[PDB]
Amino acid sequence: MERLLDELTLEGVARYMQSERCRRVICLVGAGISTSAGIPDFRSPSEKYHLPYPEAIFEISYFKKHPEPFFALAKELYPGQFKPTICHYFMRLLKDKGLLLRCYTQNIDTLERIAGLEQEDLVEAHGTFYTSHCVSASCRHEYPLSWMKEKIFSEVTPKCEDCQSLVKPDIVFFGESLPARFFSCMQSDFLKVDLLLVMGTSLQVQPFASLISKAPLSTPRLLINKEKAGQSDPFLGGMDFDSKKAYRDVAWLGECDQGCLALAELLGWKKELEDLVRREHASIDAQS
Ligand SMILES: CC(=O)N[C@@H](CCCCNC(=O)C[C@@H](C)Sc1ccc(Cl)c(Cl)c1)C(=O)N[C@H](C(N)=O)[C@@H](C)O
Ligand SMILES: [Zn+2]
Repeated sequence: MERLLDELTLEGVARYMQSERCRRVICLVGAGISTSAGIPDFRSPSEKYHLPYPEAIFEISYFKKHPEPFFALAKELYPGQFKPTICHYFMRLLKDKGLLLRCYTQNIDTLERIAGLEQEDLVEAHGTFYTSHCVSASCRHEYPLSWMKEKIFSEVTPKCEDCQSLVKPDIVFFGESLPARFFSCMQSDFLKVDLLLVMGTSLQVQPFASLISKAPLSTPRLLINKEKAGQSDPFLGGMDFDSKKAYRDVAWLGECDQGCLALAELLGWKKELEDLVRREHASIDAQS
């Protein structure tokens, strides 16, 4: 066939990546790339906040009237350390190797930035804790994560120093639209992509999940995930890993860290990746 992968395996993807045909990689990532960092999947299975209903703690209208439950939940689930995973540093290596067009992330945990992806490299489709803003439209003072953490830990509701309005993390609450950046980057990036690397997402949250259908028909798509995902739903109506018509989609099933290690090893990057992770982890462990 005219297909770009010589075989539908991780080995086939690595050979394609190091061929002249593969210049621009888009990563699509979800909570599975951060579970080994101790960040919980807010959407996965596994009280004192006295909400009118459970979903209120993540809705924008409620947050603006009663922000204390959200910031109480924030301190409770606040991670004791922000250490990106092997997967995050694999994407930094892609950037270093000149291969990363964009990382679209479902995650709000900031680990992509800590691992060295820059604003231009990222589409934080669901927002982020990395910056926060005064909610007053005429003010919009920006506050960094260090300022917000101090307010959350001292259990003081964060208020703007300029105008005393509430300060909200730049997360997309329910009732808010996705950032315009998501749609503007999608319209351009998918004209240019040679490889989709889908890591740690089961492609269940829309419109993010629809990004896989924006790839050109020839673009190979590798899923690294604990479970197979992204296939067409036999009910509702996609990834085709297993039919006789399959030609470009590959599933590597396991922990995201181990899949990225396996791919890096095939690429000849295992020592580079180990050295990067050990150095960055050491630096984070040594923060004083
Ligand atoms: C306008 C629109 O499209 N919004 C989408 C959802 C977009 C944001 C989803 N953010 C996440 O996943 C991030 C996770 C960490 S959870 C989270 C959520 C809020 C907060 Cl505040 C916090 Cl801290 C954590 C939407 O509602 N999609 C629906 C769906 N079920 O796919 C349906 C309409 O298609
Ligand atoms: Zn303000």
